[PDB]
Amino acid sequence: EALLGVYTNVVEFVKFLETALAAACVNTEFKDLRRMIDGKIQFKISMPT
Amino acid sequence: EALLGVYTNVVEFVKFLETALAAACVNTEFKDLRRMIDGKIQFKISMPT
Repeated sequence: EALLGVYTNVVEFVKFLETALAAACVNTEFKDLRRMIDGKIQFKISMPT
Repeated sequence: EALLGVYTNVVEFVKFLETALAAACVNTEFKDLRRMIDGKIQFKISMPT
């Protein structure tokens, strides 16, 4: 009786930067995190009448 | 009275190799099937998470 094969099953790596979900993101490199607590983004609306 | 011919069927063959059934096949010539007992194929499935 004889063998006939051991078949390679490789799952390809899928990176985040190439899917166009990243068109709903603004990707910024970010050196450390746990040295930061709670960041902030500030607005200012001046409404003319 | 008269004779009007030997009219005879001619059995054209049909290859297994030359149908379009054989697209569902992988046709390899083999030597000694009376010698083999049992073939075997191994699949190694990995699975990402």
